[PDB]
Amino acid sequence: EPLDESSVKKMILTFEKRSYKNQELRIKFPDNPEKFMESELDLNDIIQEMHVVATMPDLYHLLVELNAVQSLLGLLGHDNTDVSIAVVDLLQELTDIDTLHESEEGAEVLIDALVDGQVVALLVQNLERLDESVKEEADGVHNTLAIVENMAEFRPEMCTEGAQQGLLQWLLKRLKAKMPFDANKLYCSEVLAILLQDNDENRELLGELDGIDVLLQQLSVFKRHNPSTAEEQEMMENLFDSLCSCLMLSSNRERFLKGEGLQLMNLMLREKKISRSSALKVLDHAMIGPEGTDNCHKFVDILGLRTIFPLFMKSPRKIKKVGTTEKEHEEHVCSILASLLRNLRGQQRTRLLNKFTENDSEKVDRLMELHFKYLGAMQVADKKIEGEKHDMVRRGEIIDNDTEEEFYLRRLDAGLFVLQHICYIMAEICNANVPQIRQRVHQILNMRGSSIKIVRHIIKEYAENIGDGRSPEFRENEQKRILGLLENF
Amino acid sequence: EPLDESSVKKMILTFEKRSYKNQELRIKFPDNPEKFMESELDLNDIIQEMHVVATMPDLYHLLVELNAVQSLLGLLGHDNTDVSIAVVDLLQELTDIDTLHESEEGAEVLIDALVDGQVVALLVQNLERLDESVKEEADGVHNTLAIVENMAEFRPEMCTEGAQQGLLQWLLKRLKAKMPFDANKLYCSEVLAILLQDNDENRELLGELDGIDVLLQQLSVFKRHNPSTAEEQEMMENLFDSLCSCLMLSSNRERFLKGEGLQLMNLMLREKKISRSSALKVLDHAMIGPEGTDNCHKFVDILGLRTIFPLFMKSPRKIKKVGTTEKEHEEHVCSILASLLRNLRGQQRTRLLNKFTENDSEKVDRLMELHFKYLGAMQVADKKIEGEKHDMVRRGEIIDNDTEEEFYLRRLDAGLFVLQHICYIMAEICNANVPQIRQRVHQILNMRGSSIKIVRHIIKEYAENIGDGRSPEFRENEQKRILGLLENF
Repeated sequence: EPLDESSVKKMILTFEKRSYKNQELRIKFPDNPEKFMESELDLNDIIQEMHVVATMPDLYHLLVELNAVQSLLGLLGHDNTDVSIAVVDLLQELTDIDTLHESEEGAEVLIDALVDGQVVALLVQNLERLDESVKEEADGVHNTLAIVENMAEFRPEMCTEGAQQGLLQWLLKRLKAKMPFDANKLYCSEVLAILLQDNDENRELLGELDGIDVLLQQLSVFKRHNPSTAEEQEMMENLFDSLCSCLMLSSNRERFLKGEGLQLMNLMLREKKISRSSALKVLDHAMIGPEGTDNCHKFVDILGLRTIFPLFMKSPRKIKKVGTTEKEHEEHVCSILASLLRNLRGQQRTRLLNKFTENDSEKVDRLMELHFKYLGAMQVADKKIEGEKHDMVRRGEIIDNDTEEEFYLRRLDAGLFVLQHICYIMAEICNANVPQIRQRVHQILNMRGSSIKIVRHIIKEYAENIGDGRSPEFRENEQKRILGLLENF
Repeated sequence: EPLDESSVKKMILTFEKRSYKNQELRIKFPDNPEKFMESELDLNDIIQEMHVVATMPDLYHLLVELNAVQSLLGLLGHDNTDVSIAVVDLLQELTDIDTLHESEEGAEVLIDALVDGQVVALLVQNLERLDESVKEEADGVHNTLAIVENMAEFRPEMCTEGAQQGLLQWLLKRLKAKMPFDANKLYCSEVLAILLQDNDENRELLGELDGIDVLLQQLSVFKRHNPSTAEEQEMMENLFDSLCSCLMLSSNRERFLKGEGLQLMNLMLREKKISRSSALKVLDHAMIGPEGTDNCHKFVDILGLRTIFPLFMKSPRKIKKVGTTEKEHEEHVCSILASLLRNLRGQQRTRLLNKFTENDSEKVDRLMELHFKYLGAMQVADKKIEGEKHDMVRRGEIIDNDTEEEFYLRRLDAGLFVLQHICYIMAEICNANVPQIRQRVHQILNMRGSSIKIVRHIIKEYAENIGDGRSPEFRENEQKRILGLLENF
């Protein structure tokens, strides 16, 4: 049973004295013959006892102010890895626990100490030192990643400093490594993902290291045939999540292209199991917005229109065990088109438009089948929200920002994003000067019920939020464009 | 003191027991009443004795393996600044001696230790803490800068890591600070320059922090009137060196343009004393190569042609005490034209060309005056080398790369760069289909001696080296262009 108030103070003092004793025995007998280690074994056992400090109702403030933390890092830079491994292992169990809202006060103080101590850089050096997949050595790398999962997860803002430290560079090394592929390699890609998850610096950085090439090659192997294990799948799927996150950064767009990025995602689509679902999520990303413009053309030049529209006309599977389903697939296809439409110009733009005047514009037919599907949902979803708003008056609950988020998620759940893109697409086709499509769009909207103005309201919403947020100059410049379509339509 | 063997080892051991007794007296009576004061002093005096470790024939290996270094950094993070200031101060002396050769091994061991220890980040944190201009507090910042001078100076590869640490951001803060401006401010700008000196990452970074806006406004104060002191001048001149180093990075170009950077440099040139000389070195930098292209138009749109061509036709000062003179001044004007001619297109390109068909092309006249001037020098310079080459056979000294560097610099000294830019300019004008200029250029080259082919040999040299080097695509695409001129010429 643990119930100690500053008993841990004794624990620290003991740790510090023990470490102190080792340093001077490290100086006394250093030359190649060895008497020191016995000294080492006594001190690491003290760290192991200290391990249980995390379990204690965390008054971590002790650890930092009293310099436990600082000392612990030089341990990370010690000659025998055993004491490094002990420190990392120790360091995992003090960060897994912290997540509990309790002692946010030591966590904040403990976490702060670690980032100022440049924990990742030291950790990375240690990682560098570990080499040979000694089962302890292997476990040590794992626990090193663990730290970063838990640190990252706790204070995410901390990520960028870590990337600079060369963690990213080390991660990319491990993934390229030709060694067979068990859990440690997996866990890299969980961390890689996390590293990039919402962070544009780490995307600038990954890209600057030929890292998109890495990702593509690591995905390339699974191009014709699925993951042998459902553990390796979870990794492939991590490799995507990281590749997509990189695409969101504009400069990776070029680098995606130089790598035969489209060729691959295309191939994965043509050979339709099982990484199909995800490759369509990359494609969409690689074309979205202006920076996508080269890729939008590149896509068409490689018969990307043969690949995509079939998926536009009919979606599967109802249902696959690994879940992509429904609106998820549609949103991806429809976003892909909305990109092509807004971006394409010249010869490839004309090919796109034919595809909309084909089999008597069967694809306009489709678009409208989709339109009404999603509209009905959005309508019904909006009614619910209208009620809750009234209900919120009577209660006297006040609609604030966090109520409006809750409300947003319901509209997205109803396929608001795909509804916008299929209005946008609808509208982009009607300003092409092909009377066929414009007539049909309309012919269908009278038949029945729906106003063309119901659609305009949906564009005006897509447009307001629009690019959120690129430069206002680009925000207000694009928003002009989009509303321009609305006149001729 | 004259002879000391590993006494320094005794010195380290005492330092460590000194830090240790203190940490535990920092834990004993921690609370607001103070009796550790006796303790802090004794350990700090010991650190001070170590100050004399530098003097000793350096076996700095003792300091790193025995963990002197590591411990010192926590001292840097201690609650009384006086112990921090002692640590910086000691560090400065150690690094300064390092400026000397003898401990290549020692520096090599010690420096590594410091950069692994993320010293700048710790140092920056310490700098943040010291705010108040206690003379000791002030002195500490200075010696903190000195570390970076000596560190940077020795192992220059170190800089990018340092910038990341946020030293750059602090420097930018100090420069913008509205306090009057003695030595520490001057020092900052010596360090800034060093930080950017040959390092593209720190230029991406400086720019990323609205830093070019800083620089420009700090230069804007001296726009109409000279620096009061000759110490402040040194700082203005530092502010330029940094601004120019940033401009070598292409992204900074747009940012410079968002700053009224042409307007200001242009003004400084209209009000001809004393920062004129450097303002002309900035313009040149802001226009060189494709990335300049917007600035090249902007320049013409603000009458930059009225400013520059006068300086083209006649130059000063024969000579100013602060020397820009002669070839130095000329290279810059001609580099600026070479840029405008390559870059300008449309309406502004025509104005430029008129300026060359003006007073019977007095400006072509001029160009050829310059041509022959610099050719004479080069010719003479080349003969010398030719001899030196033959003499290097009879000796049996083998011209190698360092001999060819030495040779190169003699050509630059004779004004190779300005010769190239006037041969390019001369050639760029002759492919504009104005028979006047072409005829004259030729009429002057017959009269006398010089072959048009002598010039071609100079383009082929300017072209081979060309952009050295942006990307072998850009390099070979440009080198194509430049030699394209050579046909119709």
